[PDB]
Amino acid sequence: MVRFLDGHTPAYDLTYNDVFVVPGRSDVASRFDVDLSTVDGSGTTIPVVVANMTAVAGRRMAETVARRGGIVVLPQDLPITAVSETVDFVKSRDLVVDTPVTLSPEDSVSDANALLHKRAHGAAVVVFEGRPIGLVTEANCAGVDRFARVRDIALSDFVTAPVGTDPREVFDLLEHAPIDVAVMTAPDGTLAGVLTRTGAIRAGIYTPAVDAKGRLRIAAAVGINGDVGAKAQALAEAGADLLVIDTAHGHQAKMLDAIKAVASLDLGLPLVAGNVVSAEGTRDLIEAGASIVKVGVGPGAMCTTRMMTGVGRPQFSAVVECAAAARQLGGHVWADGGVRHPRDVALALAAGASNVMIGSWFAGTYESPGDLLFDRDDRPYKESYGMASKRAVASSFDRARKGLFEEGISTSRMSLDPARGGVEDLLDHITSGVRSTCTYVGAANLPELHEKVVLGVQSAA
Amino acid sequence: VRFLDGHTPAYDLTYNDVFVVPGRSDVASRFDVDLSTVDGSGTTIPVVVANMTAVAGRRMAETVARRGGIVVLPQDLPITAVSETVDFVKSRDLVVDTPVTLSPEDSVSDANALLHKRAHGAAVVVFEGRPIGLVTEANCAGVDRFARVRDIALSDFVTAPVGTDPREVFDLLEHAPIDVAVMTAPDGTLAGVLTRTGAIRAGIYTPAVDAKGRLRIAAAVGINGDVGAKAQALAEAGADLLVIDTAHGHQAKMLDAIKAVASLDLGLPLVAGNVVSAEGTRDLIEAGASIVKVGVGPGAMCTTRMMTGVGRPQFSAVVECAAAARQLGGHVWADGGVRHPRDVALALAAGASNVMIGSWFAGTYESPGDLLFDRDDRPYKESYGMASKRAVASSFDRARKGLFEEGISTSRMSLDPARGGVEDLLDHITSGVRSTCTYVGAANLPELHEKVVLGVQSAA
Amino acid sequence: VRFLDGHTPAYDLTYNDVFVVPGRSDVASRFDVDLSTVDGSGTTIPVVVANMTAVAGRRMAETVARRGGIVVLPQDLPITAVSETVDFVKSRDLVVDTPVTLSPEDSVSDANALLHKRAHGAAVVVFEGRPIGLVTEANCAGVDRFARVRDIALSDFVTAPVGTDPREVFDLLEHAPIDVAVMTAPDGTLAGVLTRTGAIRAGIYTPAVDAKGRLRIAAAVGINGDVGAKAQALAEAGADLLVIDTAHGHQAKMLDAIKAVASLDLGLPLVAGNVVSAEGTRDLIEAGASIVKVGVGPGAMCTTRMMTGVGRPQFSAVVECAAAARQLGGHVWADGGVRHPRDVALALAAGASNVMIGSWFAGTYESPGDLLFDRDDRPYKESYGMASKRAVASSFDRARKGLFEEGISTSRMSLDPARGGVEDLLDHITSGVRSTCTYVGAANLPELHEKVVLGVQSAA
Ligand SMILES: Nc1ncnc2c1ncn2[C@@H]1O[C@H](COP(=O)(O)OP(=O)(O)OP(=O)(O)O)[C@@H](O)[C@H]1O
Ligand SMILES: Nc1ncnc2c1ncn2[C@@H]1O[C@H](COP(=O)(O)OP(=O)(O)OP(=O)(O)O)[C@@H](O)[C@H]1O
Ligand SMILES: Nc1ncnc2c1ncn2[C@@H]1O[C@H](COP(=O)(O)OP(=O)(O)OP(=O)(O)O)[C@@H](O)[C@H]1O
Ligand SMILES: O=c1[nH]cnc2c1ncn2[C@@H]1O[C@H](COP(=O)(O)O)[C@@H](O)[C@H]1O
Ligand SMILES: O=c1[nH]cnc2c1ncn2[C@@H]1O[C@H](COP(=O)(O)O)[C@@H](O)[C@H]1O
Ligand SMILES: O=c1[nH]cnc2c1ncn2[C@@H]1O[C@H](COP(=O)(O)O)[C@@H](O)[C@H]1O
Repeated sequence: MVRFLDGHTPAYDLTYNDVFVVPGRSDVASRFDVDLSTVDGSGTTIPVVVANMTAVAGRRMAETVARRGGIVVLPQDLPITAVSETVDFVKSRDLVVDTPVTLSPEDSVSDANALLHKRAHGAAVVVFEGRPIGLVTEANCAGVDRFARVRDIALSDFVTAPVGTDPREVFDLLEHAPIDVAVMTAPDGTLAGVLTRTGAIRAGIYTPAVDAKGRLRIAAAVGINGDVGAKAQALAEAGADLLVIDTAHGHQAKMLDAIKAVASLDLGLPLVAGNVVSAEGTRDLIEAGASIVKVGVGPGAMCTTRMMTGVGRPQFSAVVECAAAARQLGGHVWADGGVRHPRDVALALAAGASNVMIGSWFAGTYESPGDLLFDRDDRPYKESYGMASKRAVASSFDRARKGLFEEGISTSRMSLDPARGGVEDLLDHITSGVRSTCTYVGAANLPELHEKVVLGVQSAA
Repeated sequence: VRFLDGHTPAYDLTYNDVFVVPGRSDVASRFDVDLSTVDGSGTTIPVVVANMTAVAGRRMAETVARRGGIVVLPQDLPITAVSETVDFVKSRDLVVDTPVTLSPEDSVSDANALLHKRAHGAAVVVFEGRPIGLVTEANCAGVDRFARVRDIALSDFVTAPVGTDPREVFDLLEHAPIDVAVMTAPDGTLAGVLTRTGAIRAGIYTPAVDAKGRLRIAAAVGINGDVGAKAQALAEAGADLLVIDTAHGHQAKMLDAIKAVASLDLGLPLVAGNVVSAEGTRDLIEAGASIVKVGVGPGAMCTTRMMTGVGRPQFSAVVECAAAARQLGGHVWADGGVRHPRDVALALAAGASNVMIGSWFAGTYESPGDLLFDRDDRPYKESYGMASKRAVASSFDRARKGLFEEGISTSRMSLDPARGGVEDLLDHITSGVRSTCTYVGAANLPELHEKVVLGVQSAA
Repeated sequence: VRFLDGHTPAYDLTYNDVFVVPGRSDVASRFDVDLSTVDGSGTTIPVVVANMTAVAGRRMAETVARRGGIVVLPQDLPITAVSETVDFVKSRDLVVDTPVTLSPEDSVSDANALLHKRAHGAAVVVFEGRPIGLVTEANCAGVDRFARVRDIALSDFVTAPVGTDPREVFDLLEHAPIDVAVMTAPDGTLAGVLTRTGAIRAGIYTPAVDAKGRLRIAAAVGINGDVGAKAQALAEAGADLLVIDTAHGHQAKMLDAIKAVASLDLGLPLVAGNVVSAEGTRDLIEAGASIVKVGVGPGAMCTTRMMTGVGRPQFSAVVECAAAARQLGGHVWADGGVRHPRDVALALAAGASNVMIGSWFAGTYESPGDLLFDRDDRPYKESYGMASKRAVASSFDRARKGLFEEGISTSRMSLDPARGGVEDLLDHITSGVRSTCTYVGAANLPELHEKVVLGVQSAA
């Protein structure tokens, strides 16, 4: 339960910008003595959930984040065949070794240059008949005819190791390698994946989020139109480890009905529903059958929902109120929206959320589905965009009529960090910060963070 | 500390949030104010230079101590470098400054680069330890940059025996083309320089000195490793004050470190930090600190706050911690976020006994970094943080732990084209604080904290 | 030279006015061309570095001579520095290069600055003459700039004994993370470094060497004072070639100086300049010069032309003077305005035996000036003129003569973010000139001038 400094009782509600954490007496010396695992049934080992947005939640993101202990929620209305293919891909991945970009010897240098940035490894693996035969780097593509063949620029010499080799050993094998990529082989010699020095280190820091079969975790979202029960059962059968019942205004009869319909199917999976920003909405969603309530409605005062409707709530106050209500009912809260810095993750957790959902921030990474773009200053970025009517309740004349008022798709430019270009660099950034918040507070884990935290309010100074 | 009636905000206060209400005053002159501190640091003005490699070099330590401040050498400075730095500072004259020196065989290019390590506007050419000429920036212009210093140096300059009264040196320089007097030892060797402004400052600032009359200096130590052994070595090297420094001072490892150092009975004032709470202040004092350094993420948009959400608005932090320390007979240093003389005055009004300044003083001639110039040819220097040297701590194992460590962030600190030296900043700071006391009716720093009335203002 | 029929313009020609027409060629490969010169300079490529303090330092002299050029030390360099420079250059290895070296106790800040004095991308850390590590620019990033080199140096690096076949060293570096081989003397002390590109260049460029197999170097003298005594001392210090240099070469004081030096019978090639006319070329050769340096105000907008109206378009100047020198068995150096490989090729087509290059080579790592960065953070260095060191020459009287002296003009020469080393410029120049020869059908430089057909183009 949060405590505020004496007298810090503002006549207004609080954003992540309004509050600070006061250090407390601590005997948690090292960041690594903190346990970042969550307690809400999601199965995450770090408190990061990737938002059910097409701009962010693709198969590369789902593999990469779950390996480091987060979970990705697939966007609602992804066709069920594509759900199954995505789940099968993620759940066939190695828990340590990553999936590289692969090239044919007959690919063009131009196509190789474009594909390289789909992963953060800095190299693609040339394969012939399933066997790795070389590496292609960005440097190998410079100053050559963009329609030359990959065969003519690929490097035949690279570090290789059998899949299952200790990450400690792979790390040392790469110490004096020119290219910081080890090509991992299956017993027959075919490609099993890659491991970089930083990937080797991360294996010893992050615990993979895994299902009961030991395969990487993945979640899936459903909107509240149509046959919500049938959609949810299909997602469960496709292999989702967690269902998110998602709508813009969660505190409404159609959402309550949808939760009861999914809960009555007894699918055996944690059920998230949202979004609300009130204790009353939180209670009603839990009593309908959800165990996790997703919290966040127009948290940004200048963002589209607030400027169209006036409707929203400052997110820190929303999470504090909803998490306390959920805690009294045996449930949990996900803080959804507005996260742009590790501070926001730490404050949402201090406020009592069990997990933090991140959307547009993660669009600005190699692993998000969108294409890598470059602005006027040649700086890298990717476009985030909203789910719009896929989060809303719903003749050719009649089609245009209902379509006239629906929300447009807003687009934002999310710059890639030249130093944190991969999502795993953001995860290092986020969890380094949260681990530090825990040491300042005196907390050895996330329950203790929320139990011990002291907060204050600051002015616009 | 007294606020205007009703000024009880539902939030904590930064330096930007508050103002001092003038009071009835009989303190007419700025110079009637006593700026000396009462915390055992020995400073005669309330300025301490932060233990940061970007700021706390030997030129800074000499220059600030002569004007009554003290410089804290950065933690993990190797002990031989500590001894060499202390021996340099403690061999400096109390009035006469150390100039840039040049060999006749140095190049004009090197002379030009070295001139800006001090604020004197002239380097002294020396031969066999004795002054033979002056080099100015104007002497370097329009000359082949690989010409020798001997071919641009001025052989005519004001000289006087070291020990000459600063008033008389001031007058000797009144009609000199170059505002630099070259001071000599009895054997003719260079003893230092004195400018007309340096001579005036000798009459305004009392040097901060040890019991032997030598310039004061302090040294910091982090809480990893053998803190007692490190502190004992710093004491034997001659530090006048020890600073036990860590990002999160309110933790067991810091309490243990204070007790270990205190048990060695080194005979020096012990500073420990950083905290921002009354409880943290009490705990550091009870472990053995006499002075508590206060400041944790005071800037809402700076790295610590944006990484962790952790911190506290610095005026409120200093108010609460100073009051806690004073009940126990201790003191607090206000550490962080100082950018204007107002911040120094407000820290003291809040009850701090001393104010620690870091990045602001990086933008001076005397800081250790190189003088740089931006797109508009304006001078600046980079300040950067101490990072993991303030944090608690196989090649795989090393890279594992190194992954999460705080990176070194850098900021550009512009030099004032009129306050380019740190002593100009000290003039600016102490002129302002003296005026704050005259407005409050205070004749010294205890009276400033006792008599001040403060108010809160809006974002207007 | 032959010009296309009717190409007889009513004006003189710059390097921008002319083009070379391809001829029937059986010179297939650029590597079949012999770029060695025939003027007694001993260069194996037609490049001479100008006698300018902005360019002609010891690192440049070593680096260019190893690739077959020669550097002319600036006039009025003190004879003790001449001797030190000559001794440095003539003790260099003909294949292995001199690296930047560092002490383990140097700062990261100093290491970063020194790295750019060579093009190797790495400095060698030395303790007691022995190499113990390599420092790269990447090693310096993200660490405290006052950390010690010891804490960032890489202890793993490729090493081979001096005398190892360059082709073997090239192979040894194929999978090395750092493209630098540390070459050792028999006792294991540092002898130098070799990179993969340095290994390749050893198979392309023949070092310019004296009869004892040591790298060649030249030295310049102005025409004031005791020219014969100065020339004698330069020869005694070991210069392989002397340059008698003045702004207006066609004058009595220059003729006297050439005769004075010629009469000493020093046994060295003797360059004198500068002139732009057939009459001046004949007079300098008759006075005793073997090589005439050609070039006076070749740029219509540069300082000499804008101050006096005096000069001559350089391509016409070279054509006229080279033809005149050939009638007397002499040679011509094309001095001034070279900015592209085209200019070198056109100078040689015009009949020059060698091409002297100044400010272009200031924008390299190996030039003596410091590496600078412009408003866009792009690397550059400043070239500047020798000014009154090329001119004929009470403190009142000194100021009277000084009032009219030429000021030093300064210009920014940007480094190529790739071709930052002077050897990269030599690759650019000699690749171009070799191509010119293949287009002309010439197997060597005399054939280039004998076979070339030129044309004139308009301003379009
Ligand atoms: N059939 C589909 N209908 C609608 N959206 C889809 C469909 N298939 C995939 N998507 C969406 O396209 C985006 C990219 O999905 P995914 O990463 O699975 O594609 P991919 O082509 O396999 O990826 P990659 O770019 O790595 O080749 C996601 O937003 C996903 O939800
Ligand atoms: N051996 C060392 N290891 C690490 N840091 C050092 C060492 N010696 C000095 N420093 C740091 O380098 C910076 C400059 O130190 P200092 O001014 O004493 O050096 P200096 O070279 O003698 O000075 P100057 O700038 O006048 O030439 C300071 O941050 C200091 O702490
Ligand atoms: N004593 C001197 N007087 C005048 N000019 C000099 C003197 N010594 C060197 N120079 C000039 O200084 C410049 C640099 O010379 P040189 O390269 O020999 O110096 P260095 O200090 O050994 O170089 P570096 O350390 O940068 O490699 C050249 O223009 C050279 O002519
Ligand atoms: O089109 C949209 N409009 C408004 N909110 C949206 C839209 N699409 C997604 N959202 C919400 O915004 C969250 C992501 O917020 P972000 O992390 O600040 O980008 C999602 O998890 C949804 O709750
Ligand atoms: O790397 C760092 N991160 C955060 N705080 C730092 C760092 N280095 C120094 N500090 C603190 O910042 C103070 C200086 O603050 P400044 O005067 O605002 O620059 C120091 O005295 C330390 O308390
Ligand atoms: O100060 C100067 N003014 C004019 N010409 C100069 C000066 N210094 C050197 N020079 C000449 O300019 C040549 C170099 O020309 P650059 O290669 O175009 O820079 C030298 O070799 C000299 O002939």
